[PDB]
Amino acid sequence: GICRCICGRRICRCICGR
Repeated sequence: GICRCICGRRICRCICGR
């Protein structure tokens, strides 16, 4: 239900688990 947008400079990864 929630996402975690992990970003560095401009690349990001939005991991959505629950």
